[PDB]
Amino acid sequence: SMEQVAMELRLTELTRLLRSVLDQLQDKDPARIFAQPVSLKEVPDYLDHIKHPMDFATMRKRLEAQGYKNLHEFEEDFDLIIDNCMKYNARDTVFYRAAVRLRDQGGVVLRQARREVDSIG
Repeated sequence: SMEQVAMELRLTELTRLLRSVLDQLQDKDPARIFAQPVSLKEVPDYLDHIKHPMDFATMRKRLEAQGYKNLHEFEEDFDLIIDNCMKYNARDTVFYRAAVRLRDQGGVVLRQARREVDSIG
């Protein structure tokens, strides 16, 4: 149906915007602390601590299968990256502080992305 097609065109355009939102968020992580999943080989206890791991590569996989239906879903995954890190790592660590900075800076990008997704529909 043409209705199905138009919905698919909207999903695709959301996907394009989210790809750019993701590149912008990831630039706020020059150290690449959040680029890849936490290794279970190097933090064998990780899953006893953190129930839903998230990282930018996993987000990128989901994005390229057009797996985000809306901005809310994508923000949930970004927030897990931050929130997971701030729970697992202590306040005085380079990791925790990289999460604080990503959150603060990412907040700017997401404030406008939310307007663009509303605005462009």
